Amino acid sequence: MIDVIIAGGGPTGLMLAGELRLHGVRTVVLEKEPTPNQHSRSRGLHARSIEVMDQRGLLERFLAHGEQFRVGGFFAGLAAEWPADLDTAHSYVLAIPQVVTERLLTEHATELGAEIRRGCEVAGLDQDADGVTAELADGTRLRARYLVGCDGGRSTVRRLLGVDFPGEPTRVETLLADVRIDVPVETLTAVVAEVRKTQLRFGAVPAGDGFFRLIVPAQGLSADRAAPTLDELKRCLHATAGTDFGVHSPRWLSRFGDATRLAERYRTGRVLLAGDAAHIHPPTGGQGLNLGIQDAFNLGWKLAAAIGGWAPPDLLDSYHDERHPVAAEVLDNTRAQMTLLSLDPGPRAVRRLMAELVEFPDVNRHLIEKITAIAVRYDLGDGHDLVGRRLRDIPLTEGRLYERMRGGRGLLLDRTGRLSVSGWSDRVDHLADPGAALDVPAALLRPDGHVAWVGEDQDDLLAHLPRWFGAAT
Amino acid sequence: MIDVIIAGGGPTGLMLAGELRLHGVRTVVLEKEPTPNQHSRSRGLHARSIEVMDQRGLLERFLAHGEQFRVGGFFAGLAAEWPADLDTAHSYVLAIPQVVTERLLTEHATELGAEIRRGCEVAGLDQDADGVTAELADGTRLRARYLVGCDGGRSTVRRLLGVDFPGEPTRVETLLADVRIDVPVETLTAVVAEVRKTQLRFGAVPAGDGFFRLIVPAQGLSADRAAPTLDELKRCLHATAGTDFGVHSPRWLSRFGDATRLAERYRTGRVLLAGDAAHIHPPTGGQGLNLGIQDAFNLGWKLAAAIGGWAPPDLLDSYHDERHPVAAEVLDNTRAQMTLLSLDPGPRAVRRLMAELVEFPDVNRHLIEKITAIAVRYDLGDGHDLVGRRLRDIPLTEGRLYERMRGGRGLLLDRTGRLSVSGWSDRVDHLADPGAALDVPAALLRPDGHVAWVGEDQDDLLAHLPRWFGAAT
Ligand SMILES: Cc1cc2nc3c(=O)[nH]c(=O)nc-3n(C[C@H](O)[C@H](O)[C@H](O)COP(=O)(O)OP(=O)(O)OC[C@H]3O[C@@H](n4cnc5c(N)ncnc54)[C@H](O)[C@@H]3O)c2cc1C
Ligand SMILES: Cc1cc2nc3c(=O)[nH]c(=O)nc-3n(C[C@H](O)[C@H](O)[C@H](O)COP(=O)(O)OP(=O)(O)OC[C@H]3O[C@@H](n4cnc5c(N)ncnc54)[C@H](O)[C@@H]3O)c2cc1C
Repeated sequence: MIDVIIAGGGPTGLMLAGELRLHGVRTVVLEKEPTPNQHSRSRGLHARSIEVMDQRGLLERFLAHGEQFRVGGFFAGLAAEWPADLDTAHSYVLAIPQVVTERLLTEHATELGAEIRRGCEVAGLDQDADGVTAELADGTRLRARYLVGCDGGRSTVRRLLGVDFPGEPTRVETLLADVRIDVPVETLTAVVAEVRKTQLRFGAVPAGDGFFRLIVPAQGLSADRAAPTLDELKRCLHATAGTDFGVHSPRWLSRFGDATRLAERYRTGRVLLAGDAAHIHPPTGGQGLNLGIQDAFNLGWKLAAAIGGWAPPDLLDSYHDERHPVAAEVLDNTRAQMTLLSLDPGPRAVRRLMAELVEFPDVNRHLIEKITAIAVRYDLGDGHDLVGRRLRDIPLTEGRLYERMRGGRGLLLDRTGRLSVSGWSDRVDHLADPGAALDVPAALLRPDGHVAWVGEDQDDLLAHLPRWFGAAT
Repeated sequence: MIDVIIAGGGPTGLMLAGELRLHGVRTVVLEKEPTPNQHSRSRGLHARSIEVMDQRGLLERFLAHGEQFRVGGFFAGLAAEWPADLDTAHSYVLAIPQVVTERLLTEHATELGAEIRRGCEVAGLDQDADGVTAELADGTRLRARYLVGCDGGRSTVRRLLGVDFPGEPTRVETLLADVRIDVPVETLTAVVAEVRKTQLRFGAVPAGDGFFRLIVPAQGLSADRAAPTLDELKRCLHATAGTDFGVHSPRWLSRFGDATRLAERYRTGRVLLAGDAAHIHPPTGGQGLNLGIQDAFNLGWKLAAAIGGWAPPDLLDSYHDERHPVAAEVLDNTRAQMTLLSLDPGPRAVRRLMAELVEFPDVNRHLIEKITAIAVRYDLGDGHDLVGRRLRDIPLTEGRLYERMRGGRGLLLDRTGRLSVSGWSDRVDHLADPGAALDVPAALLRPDGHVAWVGEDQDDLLAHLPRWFGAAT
């Protein structure tokens, strides 16, 4: 029997598939497209995702396929420098196109034994006390214990579950086009800089083969929501830039709206949602793929614990509880960034103010910690300030913390010489290293790297172990 | 002959009148209303104005008539605490009603010998190479050397000069009403707090005689711009608060718009503009009266120098040059604050972000330094960071710096034991005090307290003296 079916083999589904396979969960990914999508949305990973890749031994291959940037501009285009003191060992943006990210994640899930089935479109579902059935559009059916809808912003699974998707509708649309041009790049660049004085929803990024990615505001809102024609792209370039640059030969035409919507329940019985299936928002700040990877990283070890039979009874519900608030904050911060890009005089004045404020290092750091997700803190109810936050990478006596996390178990980082995870050692590794560079006596880490407990008293540690790791054996 | 006619005896005109009388300028204020206005707009003075009053020996009487506050909320209502480290010796808001401010300024101008003429409405003007004629609406005429329009936001003088008043039109109107209510104050307070969760353009402030000042958004924009009726106030209270509180017996009804307009030229020959006559904007942050007092404080000693015959040829033009940019920044910051009060979801998201940022002390300080005008810096072209800024009050060996400024002359604060203002001592006092708590060798202060020069070399000091103080005698 299949343990988990994943509907959708985008970055979220593929990441989830890898996390599940770490625990020997039998995982089948049903991806509707017969061949990988060739057009990239995402342009890169942010620090929390880069950390996550390094905790799973994937960072070397991501670095080998991308370029590291430390530049300003990630929060609503607000120019700065990169913050000097961001609290991560991975303080950069990894520019890497989404197609490449999906290739790396695909090759990793496949090598861990996930079964990826392309050309398989989930059309229907049926669940009961014991499992879930997925019905494919070709009439075939698959049974598993759980089903996770990782099937993007127009998720079939979300619709079939009848999960509400409340939020703000699209009010502002933007065109995206991969096109050739008929002006020299220096001419394109000169005009773009003049426009971007005021309209920051505009630009042109070379693909390095003579094509350019043009971003240009739409005129109004479209009834269809269909992709724009070349004719509409030209009208929009004329309106914003005063020229269409002789654009021709499009190889991709797209439109995106600024709606911010969040699934009301991430879990419905044995079916969950993750990634764009659970939340949509503007690309301002480059956050969605990152958010989805982190959804998968939250969910995977929990679902694995439930399949393994040791998950405490509330564990799976803690996926919604922790991740739904996080997405709500991304959605809000993208509403704020879109307002900072508005040409209306009030917003332009607020933008000038924000430009003054981001010269303060605390502000610049705050906005980038927000964007890059390194300061996410779940409410795991304790006082100690580290509890609920992920722990950054730190040097050990030999090596580093993230090197020890590649199995995806919990980890007790113990500097006291005195604690013990006996009873849970099959689920929690004991990293007994007084030399570790972390100024607490000990920290219990969940498999997602978030701190569940900080302290130095064995009895207290025994009290917190079952919450995340179930019963002693 | 009259030296200066001031059109308008509001706070700006009255302050200007006092500054001029310090120098024996013959000053006549033509105020159109026969009796003082009884309704207050302004609720208080900000730190730069409080400093200015203390440099002119008026602070004791302002403090005796007002209440000192150190509370958050002055930038778009963003709750904080008052910033701990604001760079002023006068770190507070002086709550004092505008009527009282005008009384104090009137009694001060009158005691210095300004001639205030109430019931005198400027209707027309005529200037030539030698002077200006003001024509009053009763057909009488007065001649002076200069005329300053201090005649408010619908300035007659600005209109007669044909000075453009460009900017953003009113898009958002607010009602103001001094009314009695028919609910207990605790009920009023409870509803206002519920509304102010989201609508911060709403409130109710007791006058202490059973009347309340109610602030409530208008519905739309009015064609007349006329004062609202009680009926319109009720409609607006119902819409915003769900109740009109039984408001009755209005003693004042007003409406104000959010237009931001700035006179294109502060000076037209022998006629200048100051105060609301030169700029209008929202009351967000409580800045207009303050800005006007500071306009007068910039202009007065300069006009006095021109009347006295020693002003360098560019001096009077430096009023426009210095003060026009300052007003432009107030106008912009009020556009930003109004946006932060908008109920639209984008602005609400930007407001939540700003609420996070103002917890950083640098941000809170930055916004309050902006509001209170203490960080205004004129471009007087040097490098030294103090040049162009006002100098805060500082302790002397005995006493304090602001105690020595009450004559309204320049002031060389010299710690070196070696400098000299000989040649200019009738215009610049030499405060030779190595014990003064200021970490520069010496600072030359203009009569408005702004630093013209910092250094320690007599020859260099001689080079900068004529720019502000004319030729040696
Ligand atoms: C213009 C733009 C730029 C962006 N830039 C960035 C960025 O720089 N950084 C960032 O982090 N994010 C970025 N994003 C957001 C990012 O692209 C998405 O958040 C990311 O694709 C979400 O991945 P996902 O796996 O959840 O969903 P998707 O990538 O949509 O994948 C869903 C998968 O489901 C398959 N599927 C759909 N229906 C079914 C079905 N019924 N059965 C089976 N399979 C199905 C689809 O074929 C697809 O492969 C950007 C978005 C836009 C529009
Ligand atoms: C609701 C509200 C609240 C505010 N709160 C604050 C605050 O807390 N702090 C702050 O600093 N500012 C505040 N302001 C702004 C403040 O009231 C004004 O900036 C201030 O009144 C400007 O003074 P002024 O002397 O330039 O003009 P005004 O006070 O308008 O005075 C102009 C004078 O000119 C006279 N006049 C007009 N035409 C003629 C003519 N032809 N001949 C002769 N005389 C004439 C008028 O009678 C009047 O006395 C607020 C404004 C509003 C609407």
